Amino acid sequence: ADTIVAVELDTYPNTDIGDPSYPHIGIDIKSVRSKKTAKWNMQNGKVGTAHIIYNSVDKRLSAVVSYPNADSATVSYDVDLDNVLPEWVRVGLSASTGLYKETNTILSWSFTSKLKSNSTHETNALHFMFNQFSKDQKDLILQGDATTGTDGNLELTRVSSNGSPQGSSVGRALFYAPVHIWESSAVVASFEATFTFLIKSPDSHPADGIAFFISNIDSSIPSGSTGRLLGLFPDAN
Amino acid sequence: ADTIVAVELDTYPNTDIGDPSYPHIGIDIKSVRSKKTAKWNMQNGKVGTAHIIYNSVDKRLSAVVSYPNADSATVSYDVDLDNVLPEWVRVGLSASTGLYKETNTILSWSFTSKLKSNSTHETNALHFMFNQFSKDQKDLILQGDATTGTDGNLELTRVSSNGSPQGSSVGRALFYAPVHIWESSAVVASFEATFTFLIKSPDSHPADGIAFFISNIDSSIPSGSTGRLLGLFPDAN
Amino acid sequence: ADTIVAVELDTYPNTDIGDPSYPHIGIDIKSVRSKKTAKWNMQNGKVGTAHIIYNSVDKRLSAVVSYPNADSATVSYDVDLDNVLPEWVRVGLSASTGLYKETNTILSWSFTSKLKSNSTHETNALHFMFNQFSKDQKDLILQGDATTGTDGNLELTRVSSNGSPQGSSVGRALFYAPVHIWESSAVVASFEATFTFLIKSPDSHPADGIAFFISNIDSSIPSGSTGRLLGLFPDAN
Amino acid sequence: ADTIVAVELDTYPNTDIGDPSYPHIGIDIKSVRSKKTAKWNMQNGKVGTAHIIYNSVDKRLSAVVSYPNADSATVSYDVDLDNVLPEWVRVGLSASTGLYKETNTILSWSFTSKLKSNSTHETNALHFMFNQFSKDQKDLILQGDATTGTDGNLELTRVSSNGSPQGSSVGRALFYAPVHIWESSAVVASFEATFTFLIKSPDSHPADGIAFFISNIDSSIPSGSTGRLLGLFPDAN
Ligand SMILES: [Ca+2]
Ligand SMILES: [Ca+2]
Ligand SMILES: [Ca+2]
Ligand SMILES: [Ca+2]
Ligand SMILES: [Ca+2]
Ligand SMILES: [Ca+2]
Ligand SMILES: [Ca+2]
Ligand SMILES: [Ca+2]
Repeated sequence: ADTIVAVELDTYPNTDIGDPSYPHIGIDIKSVRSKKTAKWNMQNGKVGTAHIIYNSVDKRLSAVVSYPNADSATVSYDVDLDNVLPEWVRVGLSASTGLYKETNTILSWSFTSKLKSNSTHETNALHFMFNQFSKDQKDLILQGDATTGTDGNLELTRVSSNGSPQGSSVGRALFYAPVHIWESSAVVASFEATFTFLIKSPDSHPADGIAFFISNIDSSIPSGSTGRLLGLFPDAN
Repeated sequence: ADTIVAVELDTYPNTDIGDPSYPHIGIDIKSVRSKKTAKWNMQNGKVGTAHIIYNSVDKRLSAVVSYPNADSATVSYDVDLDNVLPEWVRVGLSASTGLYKETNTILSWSFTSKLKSNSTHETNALHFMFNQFSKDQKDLILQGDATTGTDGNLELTRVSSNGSPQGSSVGRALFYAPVHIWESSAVVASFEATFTFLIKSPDSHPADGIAFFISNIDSSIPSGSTGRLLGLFPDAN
Repeated sequence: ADTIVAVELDTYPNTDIGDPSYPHIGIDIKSVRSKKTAKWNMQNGKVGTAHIIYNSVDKRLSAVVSYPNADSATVSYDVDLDNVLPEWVRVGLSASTGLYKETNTILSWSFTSKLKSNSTHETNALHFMFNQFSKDQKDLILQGDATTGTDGNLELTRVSSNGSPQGSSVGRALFYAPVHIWESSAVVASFEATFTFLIKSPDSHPADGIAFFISNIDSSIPSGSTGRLLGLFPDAN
Repeated sequence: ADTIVAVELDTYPNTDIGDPSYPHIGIDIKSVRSKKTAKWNMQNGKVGTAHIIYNSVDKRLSAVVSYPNADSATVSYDVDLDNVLPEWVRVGLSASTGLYKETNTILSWSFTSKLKSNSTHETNALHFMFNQFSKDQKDLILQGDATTGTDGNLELTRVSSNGSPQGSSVGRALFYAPVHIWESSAVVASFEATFTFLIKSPDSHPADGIAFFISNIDSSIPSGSTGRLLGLFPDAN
């Protein structure tokens, strides 16, 4: 049903569905089998940052993930999103846990979308920046187990009172207003997203990951999308 | 019902309800009887620009209206919006015509809302910029007679095919996502809005005006709000 | 000689020159005797944030200083900077120590200056953001004892190798490009500055303070401006 | 001497030095012989817009030129600017005329430069926007025949009183503050430039072109760089 384009931060290697033998970042185009991946030296307990960029001139969706005092991981993929996604979309964050677990804490999230026309000084733009999430965040659509306000953070997956991450959990957060990614007169369309996250787990093999995604406006969590499916895909096809 | 705060560009003087004997700009706080006004040298057929600013430190809502090659009109009013508006609001543009008419064309509209916390580097923000409106503008809620797409413009009030403005019309456009104007930890909240408009009428006494407003999220056009009520207030009390 | 407008974070009370009997924030207009002050609950060793705003409509220069988990201090002063400062200025940060000392560490510094004309869509702007200072920061003019690069920070005053603040020190940092604060066709001019700082001292009565200032482009540190004069004024008149 | 990277809007085809047989846009890397070009349907007398983008992840310098109501021209080139340009540079606009002439009027110019570190929330940025140039633009370095203020525009090349473009002219405008395009801890560096221009000539074969360029900070107009050399290169090698 849903049309998904996502940049996944996959913490658990499911070699059976294509994942390499280590934590990695990937670019999914309508499938959990990333069309491109890169080795990601994930750090349990540290706060990392993910930057995602794209422009209609280059037609290259790229993402860079980093941790303070460490080398970053980068992954690019040539794709024309006008040929994949509809005109109006909704952007969001998703995460899941399965038998193995982890906290999927989002500490901040910014996003910028620009459509420049052939007309003189004619730019349309949308930009949001969340550095503090409140208990009643009305400009966010929360699905599944996602909640706001706990320490001013976004918890994508269920976390108990003592701070322990629960398993078999799945949650997503989408910005309220639909975003316009294509125009008829647009000479250049672009977008950039940034978000800091904290993945913490008492386990040695944490699972499953966090993903920034772009889907159709009426997108909802597919049934049985916990675990390796990251709350984005209905199956591993 | 609705809580309204608005900056009106009133083209028709209704001396009976408090309006001075000339076109003017005013600041309305829950009443059509502006709590403050300034003489506005309106120009039929020219494109003007309105800038609206406010910050929680100064607690002063100010607006400046200008036309190219002309002196501007300015009006300020000391008001603490935390004591007037709820935490979550929706911003928008409204216009109306009555026996006398005019076109209420919006050529562009930008808005910025910032909430800075006492935390280090903790800003929440929302910013939108419409320089080109399309026929299916999904991130706008259109009410009454407002329509998009005609020449890439927003027509707040009904306009016929030949370009002639209709009377007894009323329309509003609100940004889709609710805006957060107050926090508990906020040390400074601010917002600024800018919009260009074209008021054209074949009449010598055009009516009624355009208004940028901020209301509760479920705000709708009150019954019989055409004419002097600007599509904002149910009565002239 | 120099024309100075400054927002001072005064840590040492010099009751003899007008300072109240406690640490405070003040607004100086060509004199060290603040034309307006507010009690500031300074915290030794904590990182604080100062926000400074001004717009030509309100003609009110305001500043808010805060620390995480604490109430903020605010101070405003009605002043028309067009009547005080020249058309072109340079913005900067200054600090000093005297018999009593403190570190005057600047961890970040952003600044935005806007001039909006009566012309349609005619904004001139300058915006810089320093979150990391390098050893050779070419877009900054360093005067006195100010240095960059140490831990990616700006040290306005001299600090020894072991991290200890030296006395009788004075340093300033100015952005390289002159800023334009007034136009002939401007309908609204505004600026906002933000900077995080760390004041640390082994003493119980730290001195002297940090100040964000705006002066004429060829401004230099006046002789004997260490101590209470904050590196801004030649005398206490 | 000078290290130049430029995006040229070449109006006159000098087939002898590599230029195709028509007006075109090109990307020059230390040579007037563009390493990549695209057909440009130049329009005498119309105002066009040029957008230039680049990011250190993609390592692709792209430019899109357009006119209202027309299809745009685009050209990309894979190049790592860290391997071509020094750490600190100056950005600018240049133009020239020779036997054949044209006006090289710049109506607006914006530029954004960002350096994001691996540190949490650590962005350095510079952004300037000129929509109105004044007679004494202190934040611009003008070289050759470039002048400001005439109708609030930047005239890169000499124009007489009656509005007629002169030949054998050459002028450049550089932003005052040096820009930082590379860091040691940077995970992503990017920049985008936009400028509107008006090329008008009474001739059927106008010459020579306008170029947005990035060079070393002490860059000056090379001798005999009028005509086909665009005020950027000393020779056509
Ligand atoms: Ca996996
Ligand atoms: Ca994977
Ligand atoms: Ca009226
Ligand atoms: Ca009125
Ligand atoms: Ca003092
Ligand atoms: Ca003082
Ligand atoms: Ca040529
Ligand atoms: Ca060429």
